[PDB]
Amino acid sequence: GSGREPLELEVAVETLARLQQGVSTTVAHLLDLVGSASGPGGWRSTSEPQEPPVQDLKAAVAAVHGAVHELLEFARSAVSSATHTSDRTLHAKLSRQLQKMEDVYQTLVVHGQVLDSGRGGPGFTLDDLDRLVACSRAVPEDAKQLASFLHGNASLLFRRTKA
Repeated sequence: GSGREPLELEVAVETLARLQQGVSTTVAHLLDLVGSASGPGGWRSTSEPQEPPVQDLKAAVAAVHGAVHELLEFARSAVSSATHTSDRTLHAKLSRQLQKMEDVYQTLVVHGQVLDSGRGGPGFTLDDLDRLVACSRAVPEDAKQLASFLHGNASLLFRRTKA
């Protein structure tokens, strides 16, 4: 049965390949938007001169994170249905890097959710963005490396027979 149809390595490789482009493409936007933050714009603008273009920043950070979650889901779908008593280090190596991504991905959401709003008057300063742009580069770099671990065990995540 299984209402959902099985996934093949080619589909997993094809669908996952889109995530690497959408992730590398989305992260590029974060740096492209930072260029616009070259200056506060205008001469004087009360405290926290920056604030109006926050929606543009909130949209890019949420968009880049959205593609990563798809990687967590895509990697998760491949990790599932994965069984093989003969092998086990791959799951340990993949689970170690995948679970680390899970813990690291939720840590940025809280740090990122803070940039969205703050109980105090001011939310964050441009300085925090230098750290956010820094963490944003860490998540996608790991997405590419995790893709390599999926390949070393892709044969088990899906099947792939030997010719």
